[PDB]
Amino acid sequence: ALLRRHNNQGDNEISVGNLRLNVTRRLVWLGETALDLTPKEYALLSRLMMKAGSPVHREILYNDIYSGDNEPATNTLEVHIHNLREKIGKSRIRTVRGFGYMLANN
DNA sequence: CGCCGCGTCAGACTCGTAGGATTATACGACCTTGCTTAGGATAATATTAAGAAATTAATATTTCT
Repeated sequence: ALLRRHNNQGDNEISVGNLRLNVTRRLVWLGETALDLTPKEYALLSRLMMKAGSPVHREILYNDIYSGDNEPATNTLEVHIHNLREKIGKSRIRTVRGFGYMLANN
């Protein structure tokens, strides 16, 4: 409840185009079908959709999926975004060099 | 021999300490210089595939216990 009221502005459903995300139920809906999303990809997608339209920093994402203790040594955020874009479509997740990524609303 | 009159130069020491020197001022015209636009060609350079394989972290047996 807390997380939802603060970040998702109180709403239980994020509606961006054909993407619909129930953050409380952990459910992602491409159009009307359901998607099998790994934990990490779910976290990334959650964050991008909550801050709809506005690019999120790379470091914000890196913290958001990676617990302080287990921090890897190589390219992971990029691969996770790649698979998120493969399961969702290259159009949704636009790349903003230097300052992370952005989910397009328009 | 015994002045004698010219410059001449540092004169003890610790604390803080405001205002300070006018006059009267030509136009072009090259020529150069010292800094700014600008316009693409590359060159880094940040990211994206990709896959593949390698753990590796979970899922689901099944065998003990």
